[PDB]
Amino acid sequence: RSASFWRAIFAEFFATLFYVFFGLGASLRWAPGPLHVLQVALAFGLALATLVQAVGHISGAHVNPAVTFAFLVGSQMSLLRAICYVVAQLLGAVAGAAVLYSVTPPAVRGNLALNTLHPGVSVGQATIVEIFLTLQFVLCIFATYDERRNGRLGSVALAVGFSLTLGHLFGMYYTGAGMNPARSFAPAILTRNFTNHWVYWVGPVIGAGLGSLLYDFLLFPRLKSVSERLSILKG
Amino acid sequence: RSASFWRAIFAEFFATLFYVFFGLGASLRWAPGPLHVLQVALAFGLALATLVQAVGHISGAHVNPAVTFAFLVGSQMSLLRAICYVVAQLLGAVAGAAVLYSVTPPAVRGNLALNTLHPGVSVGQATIVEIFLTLQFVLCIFATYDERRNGRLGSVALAVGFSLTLGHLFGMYYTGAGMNPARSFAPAILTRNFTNHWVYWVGPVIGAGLGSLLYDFLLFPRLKSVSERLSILKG
Amino acid sequence: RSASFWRAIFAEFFATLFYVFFGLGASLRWAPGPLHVLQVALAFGLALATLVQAVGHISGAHVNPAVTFAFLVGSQMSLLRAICYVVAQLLGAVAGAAVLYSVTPPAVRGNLALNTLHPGVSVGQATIVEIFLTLQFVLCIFATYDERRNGRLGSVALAVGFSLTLGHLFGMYYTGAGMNPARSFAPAILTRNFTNHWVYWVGPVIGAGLGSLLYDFLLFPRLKSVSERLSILKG
Amino acid sequence: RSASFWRAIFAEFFATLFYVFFGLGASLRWAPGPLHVLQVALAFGLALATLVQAVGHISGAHVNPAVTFAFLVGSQMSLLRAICYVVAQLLGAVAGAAVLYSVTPPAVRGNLALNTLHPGVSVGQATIVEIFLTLQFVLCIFATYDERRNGRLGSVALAVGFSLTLGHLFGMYYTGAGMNPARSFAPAILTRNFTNHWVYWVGPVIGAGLGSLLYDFLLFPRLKSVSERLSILKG
Amino acid sequence: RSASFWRAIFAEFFATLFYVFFGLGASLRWAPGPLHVLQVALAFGLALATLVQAVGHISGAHVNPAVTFAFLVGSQMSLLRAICYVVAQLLGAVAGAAVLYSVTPPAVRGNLALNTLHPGVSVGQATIVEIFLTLQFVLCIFATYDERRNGRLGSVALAVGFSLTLGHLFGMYYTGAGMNPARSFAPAILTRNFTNHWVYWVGPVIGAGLGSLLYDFLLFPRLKSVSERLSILKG
Amino acid sequence: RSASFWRAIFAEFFATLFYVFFGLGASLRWAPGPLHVLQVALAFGLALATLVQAVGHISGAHVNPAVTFAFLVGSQMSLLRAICYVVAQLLGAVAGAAVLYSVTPPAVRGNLALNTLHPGVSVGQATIVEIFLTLQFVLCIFATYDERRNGRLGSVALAVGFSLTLGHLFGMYYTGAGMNPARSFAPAILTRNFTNHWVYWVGPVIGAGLGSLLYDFLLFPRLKSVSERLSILKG
Amino acid sequence: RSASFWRAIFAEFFATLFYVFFGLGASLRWAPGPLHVLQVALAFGLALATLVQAVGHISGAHVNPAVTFAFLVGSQMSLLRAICYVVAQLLGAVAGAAVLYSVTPPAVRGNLALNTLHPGVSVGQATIVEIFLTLQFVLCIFATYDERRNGRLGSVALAVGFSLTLGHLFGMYYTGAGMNPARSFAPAILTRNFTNHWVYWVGPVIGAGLGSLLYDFLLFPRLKSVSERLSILKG
Amino acid sequence: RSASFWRAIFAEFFATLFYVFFGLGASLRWAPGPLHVLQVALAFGLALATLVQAVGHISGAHVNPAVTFAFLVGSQMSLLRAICYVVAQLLGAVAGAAVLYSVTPPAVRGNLALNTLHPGVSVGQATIVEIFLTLQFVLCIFATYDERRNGRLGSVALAVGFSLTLGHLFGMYYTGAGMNPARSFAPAILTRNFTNHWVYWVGPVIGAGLGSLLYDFLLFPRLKSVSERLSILKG
Repeated sequence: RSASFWRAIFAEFFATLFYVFFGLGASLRWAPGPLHVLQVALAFGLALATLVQAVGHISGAHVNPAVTFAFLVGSQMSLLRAICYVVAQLLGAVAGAAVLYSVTPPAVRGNLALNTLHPGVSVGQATIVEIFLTLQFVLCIFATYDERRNGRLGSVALAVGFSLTLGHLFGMYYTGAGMNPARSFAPAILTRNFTNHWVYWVGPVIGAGLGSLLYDFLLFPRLKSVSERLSILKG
Repeated sequence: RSASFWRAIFAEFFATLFYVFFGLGASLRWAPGPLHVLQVALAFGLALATLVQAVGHISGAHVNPAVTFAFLVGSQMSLLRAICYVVAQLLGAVAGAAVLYSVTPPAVRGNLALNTLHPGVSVGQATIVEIFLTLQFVLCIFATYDERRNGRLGSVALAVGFSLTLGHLFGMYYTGAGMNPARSFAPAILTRNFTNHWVYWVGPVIGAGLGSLLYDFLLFPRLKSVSERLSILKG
Repeated sequence: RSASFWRAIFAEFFATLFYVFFGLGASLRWAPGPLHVLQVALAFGLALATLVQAVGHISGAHVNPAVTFAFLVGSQMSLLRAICYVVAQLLGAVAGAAVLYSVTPPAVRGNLALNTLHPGVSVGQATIVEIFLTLQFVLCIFATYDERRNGRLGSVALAVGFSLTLGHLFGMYYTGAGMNPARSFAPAILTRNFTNHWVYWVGPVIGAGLGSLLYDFLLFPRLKSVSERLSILKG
Repeated sequence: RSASFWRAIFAEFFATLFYVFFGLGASLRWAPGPLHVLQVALAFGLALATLVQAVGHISGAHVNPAVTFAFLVGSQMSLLRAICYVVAQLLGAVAGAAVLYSVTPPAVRGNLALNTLHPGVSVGQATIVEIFLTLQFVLCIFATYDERRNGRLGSVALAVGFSLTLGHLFGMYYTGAGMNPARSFAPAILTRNFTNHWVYWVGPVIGAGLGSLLYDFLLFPRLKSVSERLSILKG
Repeated sequence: RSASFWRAIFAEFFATLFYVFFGLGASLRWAPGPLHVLQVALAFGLALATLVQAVGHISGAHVNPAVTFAFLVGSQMSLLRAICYVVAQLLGAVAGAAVLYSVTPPAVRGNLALNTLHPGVSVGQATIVEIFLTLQFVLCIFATYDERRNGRLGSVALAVGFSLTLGHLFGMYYTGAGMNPARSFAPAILTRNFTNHWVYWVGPVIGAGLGSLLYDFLLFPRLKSVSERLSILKG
Repeated sequence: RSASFWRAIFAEFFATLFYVFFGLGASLRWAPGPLHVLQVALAFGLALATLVQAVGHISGAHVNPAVTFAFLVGSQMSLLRAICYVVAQLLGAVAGAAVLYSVTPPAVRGNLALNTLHPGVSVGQATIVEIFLTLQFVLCIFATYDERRNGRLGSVALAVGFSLTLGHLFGMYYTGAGMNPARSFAPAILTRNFTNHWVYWVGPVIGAGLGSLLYDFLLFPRLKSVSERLSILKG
Repeated sequence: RSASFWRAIFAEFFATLFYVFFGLGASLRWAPGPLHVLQVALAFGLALATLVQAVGHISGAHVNPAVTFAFLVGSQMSLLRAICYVVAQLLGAVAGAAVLYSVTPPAVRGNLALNTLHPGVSVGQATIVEIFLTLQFVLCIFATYDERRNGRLGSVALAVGFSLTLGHLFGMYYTGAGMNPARSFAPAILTRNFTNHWVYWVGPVIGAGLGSLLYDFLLFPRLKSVSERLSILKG
Repeated sequence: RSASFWRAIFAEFFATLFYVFFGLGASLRWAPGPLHVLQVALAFGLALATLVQAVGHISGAHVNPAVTFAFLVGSQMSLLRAICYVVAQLLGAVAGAAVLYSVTPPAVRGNLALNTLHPGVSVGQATIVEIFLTLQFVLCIFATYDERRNGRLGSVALAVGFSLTLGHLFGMYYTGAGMNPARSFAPAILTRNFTNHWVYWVGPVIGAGLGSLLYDFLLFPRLKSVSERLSILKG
């Protein structure tokens, strides 16, 4: 029972590793002509849509650092397990960024698709955008998993896939698509470049927390015990 | 039981707010090259597809003003509850349009994607187009929710997502994509500009009403009591 | 019971009318720049994907003339009911083509997206292409509806949507996308132009028949009575 | 019972034949302008998504040679049945490549979309890319079919469709999209051209095997008997 | 002295032959993506700019049938010599169209760039456009050659090159670029297709005549003898 | 001698009429894909380059209202003759705009290419841009005509053509290309729309005057009599 | 006097070296989106236009191997001097191709823009195209230099620039632009690849010879002594 | 005579100011779609082509810092006059960069078109490219002005215009177009950013010096006195 908890860490490590490799790989600058924004955005989404199928089955499939905290603040996971996914995700993000670098040609690779802030957009406007991107994403994942609802949501994994597709397509223009610290983290480190890299952690975390609370405190509450459930933290 | 009815108003307010923010945000003029019509259209659809998952679960997820009336004329909702969603939607539409404005750069924003009538297209042709766009959309949402059918419709929420994708892609060319008063409403007000803005209310409302009746009076009727069901209006 | 059979004819009439209006409308020549082939193809698919949800529930949702015959040759429908859908579809196709014409500007409309044979492609090569396009489409729809399989096919209606997306995207290049007589029929008549218009009827019909037999005589047979089932023709 | 096993070989032959015809047909060089990478990639995916619906129902629907071995190494199939699918797939791949050739015009066809290695990319980098492309694809198909999980995966067939869409979109740039020996095989033979054609067999096979083991030995094991199950090989 | 007159006929035959081969060759349908209108237009211009250098030196370099008449009505050439250039030009146009056909692939060639009238544009609007296109072209060539002006016009041959570039770029949209009967003539005959082909002869001839008179009767007259000069017709 | 002065007015009327017809005609909205800015810009230039050849020979060839004043302030023309060209130009501009309207289809024509101010650009920034555009244009035309310099300027008319090409290409982005009141004037009147239309008169006039003085008072002065030359105003 | 002849060899060596470096450098594969054919074609032309100014002044400026022979067959140069330019050109072509290789990134460079024969085009059709491309080019250069004509040809060097622009733009599609053995030679050798490389030598040489004779034996002969002039060969 | 020397400094100041304003202004990031490389490159060329007409007449028109030194090393100018142009050019470059900044919107402006080194290209490869770009440019300007040659070079100013067009088009890809310190200087200072900014000074200066010597010591020497001419330095 103890070791089984560890496999989930692998699912999260491999899932994120693949997530960063395919999507960040999709960004690679070789589009000067068509607006690859349709492509890159579409790539992150299909990457996430599929990972959810292989990974989520085993355990979670969060992949996104900001999204994991959403579940923790969501009150339904151990504080340690939360920390386990974040480190598995960051390392997973870099493991992927590391390989993508080795495989793509010099002229092809630039900063490995480093989240570049849009000329006109200011730092404050960039944060709010990140706030809303994750809020919708988290709100989508939260409902999708919500057992309470049997209904006919259909491909719950595919549902999440498109939800992310929306965030990136839009996010791509304002803040070079973010809504995920892992995504922003790998390019900066694997290419010694840290600038506004914090707005990316700040918006998604606030967004995730905000988006998480919105589903609970309001939208679709847990008709049981709020104070009692918060015991998961103690194990 | 009384207050619970109010949360649904929030679901509709937040859903529409997000709906207008992401899709209208997608339109922003920065495509002069590729035909963003594929993008913008695709954006409104994924935005709607996802909102249906988070919002619909709690209550409705109509988002579209013309679509809400379809349900009311559809005979299965209180007249007051209908009015509650429309105001929640319009305000939600503006709340989103308001934020999108603050975040996008000056050169980027124009009229915040104001539904501009296509050069050649006349006002009459623009209305019929709006009539058909909503009719198909309403007809799709109506069937999707129709409990009667168990079958294997699959991701009912995703189904609605693509249905709207079709309306906008086509709508984008003739009347700068409409089929939703809320979508048309936010840009006009948040950018003091009212022109043909009525064709947008006129076509979608007629379309919604027409599309709603088509599913009932004909297609797939309610094998119970038509006169008896109309009692929901009285509560 | 007698009149109820007639409503199905309406579902097929409205479904096709909408099918031709949205997809053929999507083709309209105003893309000289991006390769609208991605768009037009994508449009026919979403149009079909959605119609299946509203229409199929009530009855069939074939929409495609060649596809209806597939079911008839498929041995599971009355010969008269088959004829009823074809005429409902052709008229539905024209009803849509008629309205699309009235609404689109002169410069916009050309031949209303008349299936133009590709310069190099010969008449024989154009037929085989049509043969394969419908075969896959019919084979997809046949399995989708096959009750025998409970499984987890998921959104059966959405499944059909993409299947058609494939046919049109490919079909668009060789024979200006066909695989549907109704689609080919409306532009030719609503714009007095008949040329190779037969290859379109010939390939899809052969394809549909061929594709239909493949699923039965081989692939997934009906483990019951082949000779007995053929009694549906007599009613 | 003996002959029934043979029909599965047909499902695999027809499925692959169609798979190569539609996707490879989509690649045909006539895009010099838009970045058909979005198209071609999208085509292979919808082609696979749909085949899974018609073919998988009858038996398997692997289509991909490297993917079939994944199931064999996956320990749950007869060694002979595995060999039966590979030959049915290769022949099916060529049967399709053969027809595509006859139908497309001379100027249109080049090498029938022969997997051309990207200028800068070296042979070693091309292999690793192929390794990761198939690993994710196999891992996706493996989970999708995994009975153990009832859940709400939704359209299991559509899920696989997008998963492949990701591999090709990315694969298209580095190694002209591979992740499938059959896809790489048809163009080389139907156009006497063999170069680096081995990297394609090498990466997908390693990837498939690697991806297969990852799901078992780790991720989601078979809580029964590993040594006992390996008896399927003996029949 | 008699035979020398004949060489001029060759200069005109070869000049036009090359003119139609390069420009019409430039039109060939293989641009679906970028707007080759910039290309095709640019091609006709450089083709004309250069021919003027090799051909004009020997004799004339009119190339354009409508332009030759401009000089004849311009009062400064024998009526027979005028007829000699027209037949040399038409044959030259076809000689070029004939070879272009033999060399370009089947899929490439369509109607050999047959002047296709623009969907919306009516026959009357198409004529006026042709009227203005040639008027400016003729007016440009007339001044360029006008000995009277020594000045510093510079590359008189290059001047004419761009003047034509303007006509075609604009002409390309309304009437698939015309302003030259020879250009319109070759595709129609070398591809049995005659439709509105007369508007092309009608507009350029009227335009040429009109443009010719404008330079004389008004703009820059011949300060000598108008009635006396008209004796060139008699030899 | 008196009537001869009048022909110059015709040269200016026809020149401008053609100038507005070809260039404004080039702008017509049908580019959504490629960046017609290269085209439209290129069109105005070739249009001007050629007019200079036919028109300038007879008299002036200013075409641009702001440019005519440059010559008047340039001290070398009668005040009345200056007024004669401006009215001939404005009427000429409209005469052209009038015909362009009648010939282009409804869907094609919008505002007849009305100088639309760029979203972000403010009114003040739009004026300075106009100031610099005309200054360079005037400075170029001034030198070109400057008899004093024999040298080898080459095609003086072609030189002016490209100079204008630069102004429009750049001008097109900030203020929808202006640098010419006539160009800005025709669309506004022929399509009842006056907005910021003054910035266009203000910048080019200031620019022209400023650019004119720069060549005289500084750059290349008139080594004769400044006070004496100013007598041309008195005739 | 003896050594001075040698400097001309340098002018030809440097001219060609630069010619191949800039134009072939322009081809480099990084355009997948816009149709760089406009670019690449335009590049070879400006490269040639300018070289003619620096190089031609000193001696010749042929640059093109096939073009040099045109002058030799043109009867006006020593047989040895002809051989001197060809070797200076080939070496110059490689010297340039060598440096371009060292400077461009791996992923960027492919075959260094190796003249790739167009899919559909056959070897015979590829030769005729090359025949006509050089004929017009040679005919243009021949007239340009022809002292006999004083006239107002204008920028003789610029005239040649555009003439070549035409050949390459057209040539680019059929035979990946050739009309110059040097251009075809450098990529093949600097990238061990020889295929159809002969059609390139065959067409341009035939074309050059043919084009050369056309200007003499016919067009604009040398009204002096044909047999006497052929003495230049003897010195 | 003393003050007259100063006006030349103004011609150089205004010329460069305009040069940087128009060309750098052309670069502004708003092309993501078409390959503005054709545009930006074309802009710098027309900007230079025209300035040469207004400025060169008065004095020089060098505009390019590296080009001025070419003339100084070219032995035909005072050492002080050389220094006067460089400072007039740098200040002129900034004066232009300063205004361009104030006028373009925030979102539009980025780094004001700061010469960004191409991902793959290394610092050494970037220098050689700069070396060759200026060498050809200087060699072109040198010949153009060379009095010795009367001939028919034509529009000497236009000749220089295209020569630069070539350098920038090519230069744009490798080192974001340089070949001019002034061009590279303005963006770095007006946007506190200095990186590899030296390679730009290093390559153009070496190139200019090298290109200058090539025309003298070899190509077309000065058949007079080399040691005597070097006296200009002393005045």
